[PDB]
Amino acid sequence: TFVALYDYESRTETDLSFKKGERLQIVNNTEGDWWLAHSLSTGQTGYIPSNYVAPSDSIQAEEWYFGKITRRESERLLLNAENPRGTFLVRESETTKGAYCLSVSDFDNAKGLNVKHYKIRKLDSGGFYITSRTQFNSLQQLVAYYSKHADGLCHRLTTVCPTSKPQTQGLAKDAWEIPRESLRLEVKLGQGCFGEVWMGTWNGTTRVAIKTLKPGTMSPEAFLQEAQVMKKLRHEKLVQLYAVVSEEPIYIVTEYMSKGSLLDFLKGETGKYLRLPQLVDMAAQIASGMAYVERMNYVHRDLRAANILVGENLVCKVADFGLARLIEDNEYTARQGAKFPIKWTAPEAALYGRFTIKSDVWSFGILLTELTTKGRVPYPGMVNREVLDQVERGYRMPCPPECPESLHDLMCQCWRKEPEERPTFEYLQAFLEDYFTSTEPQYQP
Ligand SMILES: CN1CCN(CCOc2cc(OC3CCOCC3)c3c(Nc4c(Cl)ccc5c4OCO5)ncnc3c2)CC1
Repeated sequence: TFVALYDYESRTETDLSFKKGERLQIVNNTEGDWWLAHSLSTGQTGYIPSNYVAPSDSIQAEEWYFGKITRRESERLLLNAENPRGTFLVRESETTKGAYCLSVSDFDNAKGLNVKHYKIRKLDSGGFYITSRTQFNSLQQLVAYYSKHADGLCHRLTTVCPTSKPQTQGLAKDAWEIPRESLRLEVKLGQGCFGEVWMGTWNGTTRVAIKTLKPGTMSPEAFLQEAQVMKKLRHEKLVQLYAVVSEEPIYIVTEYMSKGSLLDFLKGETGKYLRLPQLVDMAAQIASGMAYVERMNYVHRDLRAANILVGENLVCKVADFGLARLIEDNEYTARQGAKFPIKWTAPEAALYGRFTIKSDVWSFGILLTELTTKGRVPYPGMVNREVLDQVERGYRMPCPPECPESLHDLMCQCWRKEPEERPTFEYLQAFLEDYFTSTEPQYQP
């Protein structure tokens, strides 16, 4: 049997609903993303997302086993407001292959909410331990023991760390080019010069975001070819493309992001108590999504805070990738006109049409100024039509008010004249993740 790691609500007539813990037989796995299953509980059958289950009695079956997750992402989850002391998970060690880590929430009246991390090593004779004093035959035995007594841990293990349900791969088995009629538009989220964004529902059952493009914006044929590329991009910090309607008017169907654009989140009451550590953390997430783009040898072309979306736990994801290259508007193609974001655009890209990952790095630097200013527009003195002239003769925005110079200096590296001397997104992600350096020990005794 397999076991469900999460609840799943049926979206179609041929999928299978199930609850966390339900025992499922996989009865056809000659596939990848959607498997045919059989509830051993209800006797109903139907397709399921394979990432929602694990082999019974596998380590992946344990709800506290988070597998391959970075300590930073495990910290984001554990530091959640609603987590008791001793909320925990087990993950793989990043510094020692073959080792694991118990990460545990704590509260200190000096330090507040914090996370402690204990390296679990295996004793070659094959036993698992955090201290040599106390050793176990399995990880599950270890968690059982420390669920009853703290011993040398900051706190007894009380509560399995909660997480959000994974993204399935697609809306449904073989759903990709979908019929227009499968979508209900409900709430208008936005309108730009090329189309609109709506919250809506797919197949009567599934919350999605839907972007429409005005007819004549781009060829459906070029759109469909690019969409195949967009479809291969899977990353925790990139908004997932679910499906497309590829005849005019085109629809782009994606993951719905509950808190909306970063740009609006930064403004007004939502942003009022946002402090530098949080703003830097959001920048590191964005940088991480773009490091994936970079690793994949791809290019965004329209990076800016309005194209970053915010979810639960202050998760930030890069949106809108793939489209800008397709826009057929003559002005936009020539990097001019009221539709084109000259203020985020590297000068070699505006002048020569050289869009690269280094021009995205330029845009990321501009995004940093939006983050450290509660979203004020870049180059406040200037109109679009003066910006390029000025930047070509070496103008750059000064240090924003209240922004520390060391972060301004990072922006300035992003705005180097020579595109190839600009930092990598790999570099930017590390710099930002480690920006606030603790002396403190990564692990413990
Ligand atoms: C006042 N509340 C209204 C609801 N909102 C909850 C979710 O808000 C969004 C907004 C989106 O787009 C906004 C981006 C900036 O301009 C206004 C609309 C979402 C979005 N956009 C999107 C983009 Cl940027 C690019 C391609 C797309 C998209 O949809 C699918 O195809 N995508 C997903 N979820 C969105 C949620 C909170 C505030």
